[PDB]
Amino acid sequence: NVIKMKSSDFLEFGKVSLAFHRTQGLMIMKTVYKGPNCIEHNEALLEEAKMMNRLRHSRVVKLLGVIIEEGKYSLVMEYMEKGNLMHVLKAEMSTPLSVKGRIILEIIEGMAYLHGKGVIHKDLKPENILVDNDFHIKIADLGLASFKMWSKLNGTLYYMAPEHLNDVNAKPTEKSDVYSFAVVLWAIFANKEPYENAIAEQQLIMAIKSGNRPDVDDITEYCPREIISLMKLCWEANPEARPTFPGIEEKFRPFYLSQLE
Ligand SMILES: C[C@H](NC(=O)c1ccc(C#N)n1C)c1c(F)cccc1Cl
Repeated sequence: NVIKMKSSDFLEFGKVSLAFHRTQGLMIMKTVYKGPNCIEHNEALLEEAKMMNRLRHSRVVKLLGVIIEEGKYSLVMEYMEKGNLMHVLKAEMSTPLSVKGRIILEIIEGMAYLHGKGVIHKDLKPENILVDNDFHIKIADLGLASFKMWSKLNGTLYYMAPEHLNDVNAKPTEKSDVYSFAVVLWAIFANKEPYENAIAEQQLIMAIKSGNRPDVDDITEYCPREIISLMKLCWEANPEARPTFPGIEEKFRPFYLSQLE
């Protein structure tokens, strides 16, 4: 079961607050609701939390607790000191090849874990890749794409597979996440968002659906050839042409090991 937490256990998407738990220290509280009583929801919510709490691995964030109070509902998640991946890439300092390589490996590990549990992320992107004080990463579902009830209770398209652009009814598959990961590889080397010279959303969506992809040229820092190859394979228009995360890991780990570790 999930840990039940109380708002009075604390000191000083949704209302996101760095909160100091009076016993366990710094955590992140995502208060998803404040308003009229709605106890009818409760059961479901609790259940959902438990389900989502079974997803435990070094490379995914932990649900530390839930607050289920009269008209106040909160998810409490571990605190990731360095914030999201894009924030980390965009700070004054910098990162060796080896470290960006490790970040990629840890992303692969996390996604392989989720897929091994039968869980499709659906919204993998740098905002959902959080970084600890030691530059190790954990994948998160901050937009609550998989927490259906908490989402109900309660938006870049740059990393979304083209089969979902202008088709919201198509079901996502593991390959949806593999595409997202390809654009993440790009962003890790460009240190910024793709498509900066797109005309506008409509035309850009149509261009991506017709095969346009992030500009490999706008990567001006060094990116290993096999990571360029990898991102191009993972963003193939045909989802069937994209590899699985196990296939990805079984190529990437020894490359990281033989050239980057
Ligand atoms: C295991 C991880 N859990 C959280 O992302 C999570 C835990 C606590 C909170 C909050 N708030 N989140 C978003 C998680 C899921 F549960 C479901 C789908 C993807 C991922 Cl990465």
